[PDB]
Amino acid sequence: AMRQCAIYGKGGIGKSTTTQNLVAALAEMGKKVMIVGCDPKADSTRLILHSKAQNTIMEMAAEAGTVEDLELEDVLKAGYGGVKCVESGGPEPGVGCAGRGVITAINFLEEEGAYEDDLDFVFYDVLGDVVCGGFAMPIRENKAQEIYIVCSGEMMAMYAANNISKGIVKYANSGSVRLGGLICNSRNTDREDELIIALANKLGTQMIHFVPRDNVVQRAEIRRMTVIEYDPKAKQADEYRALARKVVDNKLLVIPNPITMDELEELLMEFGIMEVEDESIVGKTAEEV
Amino acid sequence: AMRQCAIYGKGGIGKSTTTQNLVAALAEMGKKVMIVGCDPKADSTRLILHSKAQNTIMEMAAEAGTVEDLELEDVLKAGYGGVKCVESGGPEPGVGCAGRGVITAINFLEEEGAYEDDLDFVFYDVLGDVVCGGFAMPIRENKAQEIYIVCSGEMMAMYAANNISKGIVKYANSGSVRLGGLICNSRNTDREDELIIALANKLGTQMIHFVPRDNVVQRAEIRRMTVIEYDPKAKQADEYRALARKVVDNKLLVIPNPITMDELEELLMEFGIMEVEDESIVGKTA
Ligand code: SF4
Repeated sequence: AMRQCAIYGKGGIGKSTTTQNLVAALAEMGKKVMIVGCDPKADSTRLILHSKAQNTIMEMAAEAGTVEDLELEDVLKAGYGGVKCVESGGPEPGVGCAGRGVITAINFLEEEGAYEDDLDFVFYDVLGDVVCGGFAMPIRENKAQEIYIVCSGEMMAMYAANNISKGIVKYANSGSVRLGGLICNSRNTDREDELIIALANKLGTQMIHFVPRDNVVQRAEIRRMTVIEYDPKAKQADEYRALARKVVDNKLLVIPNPITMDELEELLMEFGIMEVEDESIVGKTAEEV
Repeated sequence: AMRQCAIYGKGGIGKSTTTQNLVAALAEMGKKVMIVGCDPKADSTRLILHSKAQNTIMEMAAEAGTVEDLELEDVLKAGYGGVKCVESGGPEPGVGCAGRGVITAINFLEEEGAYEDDLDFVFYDVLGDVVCGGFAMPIRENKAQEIYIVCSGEMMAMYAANNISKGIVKYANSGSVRLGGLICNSRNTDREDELIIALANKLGTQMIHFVPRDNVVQRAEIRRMTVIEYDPKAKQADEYRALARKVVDNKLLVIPNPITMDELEELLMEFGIMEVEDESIVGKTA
């Protein structure tokens, strides 16, 4: 039926551009999609709308002052490929939980049954810098069944992926939340792909795709658009089509096996990212040794 | 008497390293300091203690049933310069507020009288990727009055400073929590110091110090130590000493003026970070 997915990832590594280019490729495939951005900043839909920034629910839930009031023309703007783009926004720093913007928006959308109105895929675009009750909501309430984690060969990105996995673990029984795989957004780090493949193996999942750096992304980004609509004949455009088809045809939805800090640091060390500590010189000043 | 401070800032920009290096310089300087780490990850004290990972109040609380049994000598360890250290810890990922461990830590350190046993400064090392719940707690409950924000010449690091600054405004009349300045953790970017001086001035504050990048930092860190303890003669040791002195003499404690995204983007464009929006080029790439 309609598939509900979520792309989780640490911020600062192009996750949203990947989510958006991913959904664009899906749209070109003739798939009906909707993006629910769950990022406070709200950049999960600009590339699809060619906008500077989309209006969030929170912002215009402070205009009419009451949670439910905004047919979808002011709140749910459809853009490229028929992809419906929505933004949750977040509350003011210090005003209740920041996941209030998320928890709000779904109910509101389930109230307009936007989920039932001709849809094949829904992708919540969520940040994983903090995996707390607020941001794990889509998972917790069983709102997102297929999770895909965007990460890079870096400590925090991999730490964030492990924590998202822990949160998937926690709810794998109460509902049907499952990890579809890891998406590595290359940051031009050596053995990055092999590091993520390794992490995929350890977590007991798969690195469903390696997204390369290709300046046509930054190029199309400036255009406030995806690499797909920009130049569908770009070599990078094919990487999204590939990822997209693996997502569509993904049978592998697992319950992850998180690793310990040692295992992670272990991984990071054998791939040349983290320095191996020399036990002897620990706590010795530069003059002593 | 004791000054309760907190270093706020987004993750991944070298904040905990800057905090421990500043605290070591303070201790080298003769000051009696306590660091209360508040990052669920718990990495705010290892350089002071030359440790693998300090056991967090949360990990322990989960052991002897609850936080009532916990002993203070098991929670608070002292290291270089006599600096005392504690790690709040945090709940398991996805279960409740990620930053709640602070409430548990503060309440315990309170009952145990930790704050009256010879302390000149307390520094909560708090994350600021989001400013809500347990993260905003030291501000909300008036637990730290002097806030210093670590940031760099990057969009997200700047955005977090602004939201943290927003959090301070919100609790203005709530207590005496004020912003004491921005600390720039250089990322070896062009005109980075200028960029932060620009934002601090826009905020109604000061860039209290620009921390340069320097390999001596990693050389000290690989040994689980601060630059002050590892190489006191280093140029970088003086930088942390300068910061320490200015923080100690700081008198500028204000209620910040949160800028807008457009202003943010203005500083970034203006300083060689973001590019000016071309326009014929938008909407219909080719
Ligand atoms: S649960 Fe998360 S979103 Fe909510 S207040 Fe806590 S840290 Fe913030």
